[PDB]
This record gives sequence, structure tokens and C-alpha cells, in this order.
Amino acid sequence: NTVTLRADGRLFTGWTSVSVTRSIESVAGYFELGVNVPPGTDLSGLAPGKKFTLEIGGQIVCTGYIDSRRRQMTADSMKITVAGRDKTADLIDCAAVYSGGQWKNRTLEQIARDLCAPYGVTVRWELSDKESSAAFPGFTLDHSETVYEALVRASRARGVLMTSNAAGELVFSRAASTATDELVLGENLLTLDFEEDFRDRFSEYTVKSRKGTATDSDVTRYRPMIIIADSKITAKDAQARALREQRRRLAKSITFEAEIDGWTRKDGQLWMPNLLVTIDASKYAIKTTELLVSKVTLILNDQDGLKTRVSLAPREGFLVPVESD
Amino acid sequence: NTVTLRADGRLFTGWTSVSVTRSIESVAGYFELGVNVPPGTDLSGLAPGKKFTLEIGGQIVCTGYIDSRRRQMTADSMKITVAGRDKTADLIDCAAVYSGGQWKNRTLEQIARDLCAPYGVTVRWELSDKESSAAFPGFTLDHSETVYEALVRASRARGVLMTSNAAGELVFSRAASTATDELVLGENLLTLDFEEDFRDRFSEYTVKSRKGTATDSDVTRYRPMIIIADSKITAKDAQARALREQRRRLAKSITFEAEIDGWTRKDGQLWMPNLLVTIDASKYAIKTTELLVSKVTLILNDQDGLKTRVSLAPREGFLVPVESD
Amino acid sequence: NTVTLRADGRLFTGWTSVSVTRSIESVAGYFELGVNVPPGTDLSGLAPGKKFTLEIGGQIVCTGYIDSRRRQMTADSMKITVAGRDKTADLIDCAAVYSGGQWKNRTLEQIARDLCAPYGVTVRWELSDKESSAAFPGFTLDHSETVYEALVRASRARGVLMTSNAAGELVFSRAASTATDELVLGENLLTLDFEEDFRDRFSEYTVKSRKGTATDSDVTRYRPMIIIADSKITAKDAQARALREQRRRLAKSITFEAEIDGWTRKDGQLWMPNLLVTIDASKYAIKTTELLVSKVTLILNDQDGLKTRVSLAPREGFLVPVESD
Repeated sequence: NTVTLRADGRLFTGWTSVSVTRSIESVAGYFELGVNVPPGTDLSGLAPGKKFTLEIGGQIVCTGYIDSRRRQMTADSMKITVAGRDKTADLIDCAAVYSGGQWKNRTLEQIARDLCAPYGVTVRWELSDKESSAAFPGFTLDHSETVYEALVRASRARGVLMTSNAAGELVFSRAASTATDELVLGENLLTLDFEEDFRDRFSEYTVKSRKGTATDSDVTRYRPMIIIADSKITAKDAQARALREQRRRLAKSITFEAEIDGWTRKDGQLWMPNLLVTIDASKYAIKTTELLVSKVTLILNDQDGLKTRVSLAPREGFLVPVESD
Repeated sequence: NTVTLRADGRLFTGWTSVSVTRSIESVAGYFELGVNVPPGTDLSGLAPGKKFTLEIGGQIVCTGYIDSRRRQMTADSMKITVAGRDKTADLIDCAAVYSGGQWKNRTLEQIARDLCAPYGVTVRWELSDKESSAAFPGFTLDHSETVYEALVRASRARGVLMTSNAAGELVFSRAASTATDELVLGENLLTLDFEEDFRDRFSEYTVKSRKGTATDSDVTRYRPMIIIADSKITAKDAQARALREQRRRLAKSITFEAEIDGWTRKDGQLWMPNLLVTIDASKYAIKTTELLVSKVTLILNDQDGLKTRVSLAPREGFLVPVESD
Repeated sequence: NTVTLRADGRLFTGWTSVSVTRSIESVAGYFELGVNVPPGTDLSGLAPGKKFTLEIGGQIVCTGYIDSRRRQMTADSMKITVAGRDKTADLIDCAAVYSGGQWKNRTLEQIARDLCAPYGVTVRWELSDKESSAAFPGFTLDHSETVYEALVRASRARGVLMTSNAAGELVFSRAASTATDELVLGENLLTLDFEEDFRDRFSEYTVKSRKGTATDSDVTRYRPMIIIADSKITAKDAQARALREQRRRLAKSITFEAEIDGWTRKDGQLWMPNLLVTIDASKYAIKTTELLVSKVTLILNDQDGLKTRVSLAPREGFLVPVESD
């Protein structure tokens, strides 16, 4: 639909270039808009630091602060490029700070609340299982680490994913488990780039003399990878690390890059990551099972048209094994 | 004007490709010339290692040694590319060596003299204040560090910049403080690319439990960055490091990339870095204060013409805070 | 001639894109084939993990496992790209594993046998001198290092090169010493790119207080490089390391990139690395001595034709100095 940027209380529309990205791998979506402006156009509202809201046809798709403003000019004209990120960008950028220094008997959601507080970021817990909500006997910050880094460690200790959403909140969840969309070649799926790469896949991963391992049945030949770990590591944290490794490789090994027509799914909602979907390219013998959308890039160009780039990988690659500490 | 390369005592002119760069960030300017040569052309003088002098319309703009020679040929023709750097390149490349191993009650200028001596590089002290010239009770080299690295540490201990000039001398100074040129869009300024990027800017920088901090008023929201430092660090060396960090980010955050017509300034001199200037792009509401030229690239191409690329950033980004050791 | 890929027992031909690379620097040649396929084409045999044999006009040029399969499709057509490497790729990828953990009085060839065994890779010893075959009083693996890394250390301890060949075997040898081919500009040599770069060349290299050095007569001015090494290092392992450094720089400093017509040498054999050759570009005053082929890339494209890319550097750059441990 129509792209609108709400900044400095003002409203900006008419962008000739648009690119909005959001992925699981990150705790912050990114956006970038472009357009040529006639001399004498006030751009005071698109200044870095300005609070913004990025809307499309109405529904908000990103809220945070403007990161950058670029003006390229000649005697004749000027091209402006504005870029920003979800409020959660501060968590990725800045140090973890907590009046105390640690927590006692506090859950992940609770520790996140505290870390997020000074950044004015709200935490969104979308889990309803006992394991993930279990409290941490104790949790301590690690010298100057970012909020994001501290939370990766705690979230990893609870086997949950951390992401962000429009509105700019920190969301805790797990890879979608129910398929809700279908990509069909020739219809909503304009182009599909399916890549199966085993260069970094191993038959068995062994961490460190304590030890633990994870195997990968898809790798037909003997291909071991050894990971050196701390001497004092549970047979559990070993098996977990090993497994994390196997899944990370799976994720990067089996991938689909799809070009969708338009920006919305069948149900009208805008494409977003963490959606389980299926692909049908039968014409080329390709019909897939459950693929998780790891990333989405909504673009608008003159030589690209209104398209969405969707990256997908096996759901299993995004399950977070439980690792202590 | 006309580009001439004086090498092996000979004189070479007629280059079809020319690119000469000099920036504050470095202690050595770089150059590269190109041209197609008819079979049977002696290029023995453009051999790597050959001492050279690069002149433009007369005035020398770079002197050092040829670093490389490239010949690309077909049955029909050959394209030659020669590249070199100021004599000071050796200081960036090679180990710091000193018959003794340390100095006692010696100034920065004096320590530089010694380190530069074996490389046949002359030191140019362009400072006349007591602080910068203060002698070092003691100064010691650090296992295999380069001349450049040793001098960065000592120059940092005196809050001064280190650069090179035509003639290839090591120059000590501070960011220019007097504006002497004006870039006007449509006139001498053909194109301007103004970039304001706050992705790496923080509201406060804190180094390390000793501590010290520096804030950045331009960053409206709470965005802290913690820098872990040695336990035994002065409240001074802490505040200094913190401040260095703030300025380095400023430098990379607010930048202008300008395309100037020709190679000379209004007063006839060739463009060079460390010049305080002002920019006027009023047509697009842009009129700036004092910007320091951090880099200059003089180019000559068939599809570029005779132009100069000038990179500018706030002067304050280039002031060197005093840090001990 | 004709490019055929034997995979899954099947035979695939008609590739529109072909690129096969092999270089000394590596223990595994790489290949990649491309072609557009009509809907309904079975590609089950080109699946990652599949054992393959890459033949050209008959003679095999690479044998190993398929690493990747890529399918790019639109409603209209699909482009397939398959890539693989010599069997030896596993040695570069995987951990060194040995039922014991060490060897006693075993030669390089023997240690390689053992390390290679679980990967089903056969060792090819092409040396007949006493030094290289001398047994190691003792040799021990180093926590999780790859087979390739363990063997680099042992092969370095014997001054020999390690490479791979078609058939996918691990070969031990030394840089070819007899010239067997001549590249002549205008004839078999279509284009030549000769680069002489001294930016990373030093007059003297000194390792670490034990010490040892190597000089480089080609560097006319004083340019020292110091390499910090372990305190307990022989005056021998010092001189050796220093020399390795000098040769590595030589290799990257004086280089020729040549475009050969076709894929075969004069004697009919396909171009391969580790061939001593001479170049004659007299038309441009260039007639070289003995250059070693460090790499070869056999390509077939629509806008490139049937060509071979040959990279060459001074033979001396590839002699492996003896370093203990």
C-alpha cells in the first residue's frame, strides 16, 4: 500500500525508495527510505535521533529512532536517504546496566524487564510453558556486555528466541510451530533460489576431559568437528553446545531465498519473520515441508517494483538448546 | 595542470589515469598513475623501489619510493600502472629500532628524530606550545612495534596529530584552527554528499575500580558504552580515553564527501588535508561551520575529468586528548 | 574438450558454465558447473554428499564429494549450479583423529596415512630424498586441530609441500624444478597481467633473547620486520621462520596472471599447478625465468569462451624451510 514515516510529529510520504528488513537473527528491524526532493524542502523532522513510526497502508511495521540522514546534492537536485531501527536497537548497541549488578530468583522475563527499563523498551513474553519461565537462582552481568549479550546468555539458558516487533518491543518466543502460508511458484512466488550447501555441515560435533556430542544424519560420510570447551562443563552443557552447533549449520546449509509479489500474505497481513510456511515448486520437483521464515525484506523501487524478499530455512535450525550459565 | 613523475632521474608525463591521496588518518600519502604504452617503451625507471617525486604543474605533491608496477598486456597493447607512497611509508611498515632501547628526558620531536633516522625521514615540528614540547622523563620501545605505532603512543601522550607532507617528512601539528577556504555548491563544489550517522554515537562513554567518562550532548537518548581498561589507570587517562572514543565517533558520524572542480584551491595551492573550511549549500538549507578536511584525492580520468574528492568532518573529531604511557 | 560429471553412478554433460580450480596453497581442488534445465529434469544425482568424478575429454581432473546444489527458478525456467571438491576437502574441514594420540619413530608419510585413513583418503609420497623421509622421534596431535593443520606442522618439519590431485589423493612433494612449458604472448598466451608489488616486502626479517634472520636482496632500502617468537626457539627454527616469511612475501609480491587459450598444455595434458614454466612477452621487453604455477582455473562461459587462468610466481617463493615441532 502506501509508505508513511511519522517523525518529529510530522508525516512524510512519497518515498521512491523503500527497504524494510526484519529477521530472527536480530533484536531489531531496520528501514531505509529514499526520494529526490525539490530545493527548499524542510527535512528537520528526518534528523538522526528523531523518534519515528513507519506505517504501510496503515499498520505500523517499525518504531524506534532515526539512525541516519543522508543528503546527496548537485547544483540541480538532492537525493535524501533516511534510515532507522526498532527501539530495541539500543539493547544491541548499549551496555547492560543494572542498579544492583545481579538478580536472585528472577525469571528471564524479569531480568529482561530490568535491563530494558533504562532504554524504555517494553518486554513481550509470548511463552506459556514452565521451563522457559523458571526463575534463575542467580544471574549476574558480565563487565560491560551489552543488554543484548546478557540476554542472549539468559535466553539461551531457557531455550527461547529473542526478537523484536513493530512497536519496538523485545519479544521472547520459540520458532513458530504451525504453518500458516504457502508459497506457490508462478503465483505469489515470483522467483525461488534454493541452496543446499554442505561445506560447513559435519557428521558429528564434539565439545571437549568432559564431553558431549551431537550428530547430523544428513551427512553421509565421516566428518567430525571438535569444539574445545571449559573443563568444568556439564555433560549437559556439552551436549547442548554440540547441538547448537549442528543446528546453526543446518540453518545456513539448507536455504531458500524467495521473491514474493507485493508485501502482504494471503490473510492481508504484511510478511514477517518467524512464520512457518510451505513452498511448492512442483514444476521443478520441489515441494517442501515446514520452512521457517528467518528474514523478510519489504522493498519498493523503480526497477524492482513492489516485492518482498523472504529467506527461509528448516525450522529445526532455529530451536534454542538449553545451555547453563 | 600537468602531471609529472620524476623517477630514476628520468621524467614521465602523459598519464591517462591519476589518483593521489593524502589524509590525516595516515602518515603517508599514496599515488597511482596509469597509461597505455606503445610496444618498445622503456619502463625501467618505474620499477618498485625507485625513488620518485610526483609533481603537478610544478609543485611537488608527494615524494617517496615506488611501491608497485603493473603491466597488463594483450598481443595488441599494454596498460601500465605505477603506485607509490611518501618516504614516511617505511615508518608505517617497519619496526621501531633504536640503538639503545629507550630515551630519558627527550621530547616527542626528539624521540621521532631517532626513530626516523635509520629510515632517512626528516621530522617536521609545527607546534609552538609548552605542553606538546614537554620532555618525557622516560620513553621505551615496545617489542617489535612499528615506528608509527611507537610514535602514536608518544604523540597521543602530547595531544598532537602526526601526518606527512610532500617532500615526505613526518609532521607534528594539531587540527588547523583558521578557516581558509569556502566550498560553494554550484561553483567550485560540484557535488556534496552529507551524511549524519548516529548508529555508533553514544550518550556517554565510560572507561572501566578506576573510572572516567565523556558524554556526547548530541545524543538525545540514554545510550551508554563501557570500555574495560587496566586497573592501574589514572582518573586522567580514563577521562582521556573516554574522550578519544567520543571524538573518533564524532569524526565518523558527521561527514561530507565533496566533489571539487579542478585540483587547486582559490589561492592556487593544491587541495590538502588538515584545512579548515566552510561549506555553503544554502540552496538546500545547508550552511556549515568549521569542517576539517580529513582527506583529499586528486583524480584525473577520461570519464571523471579533472576533479578532487574532499572528505570533511567536524574539527573537534580530530583533537587528540592527552593519554599517558 | 567435453565436460562430464559422473555422479550417483550417472553421467551429466552439457554444462553451459564450468570453472575448475586447483592451487598449491590448498589441499583440495574445487569445481562448479552451471546450466539451465527444462522442467522435469531429474537432478537427484547432483545432491550434496554424492560421490563424483569430473572428467574432461576423458581424463579425470577432480574426484571427491558434491558440496552444494543450487536451483534458481522462475515460472519459466531454472538454473542449476553444482559445486564440489577433492576427497581431500575432508582433511581441510575435519578434526585430526588418531586412535592413539601420537606416533613414535614414524615418518611424515606414515603419520599422514594414519590421519587420512578414517577419511578414506590415500597418501601419495612423491619424494625420494633422505631428509623428507626421516622419521619423527615423536609426533603428537594438538587438541581438535584439523588433519590439514596437523600435517602442515609435520610437513613443514620436513620442508615439503602438500597438495592434492585428480583421483583426490594427498600428495607430498616439492616445487617442480624442471621447466616443461612456455607461454608466448600472442600465441597460447592471450593476456598477461604482471604485477610487481613491494608494499609487503622487507629488507630483513628477524624473529625474536633467541634470534635468527633472513634478508631480501631485492629490497634496496632499510626495511626491517620483527617477528616475536617463543623464548625457547632454536637458532635454527628462528632462521627458518624468518626465511618462511621472506618467501611468502616473495610469492605474493612478484606475480603473473595469465589467460591461456584452451585447457591443455602443448603436450596435450590439462593445465595444473606446480609446473615450472617460462613466459615470453618480448614484445613488451618481458622474458622471464622459471615461474611456478601456483594456481589454475579452467573455465567455460558464453562470454569467456574456453580459457584457462594461470597464476604464477617465483619458484623460490614456494620452497618450504624446515621448522621443528
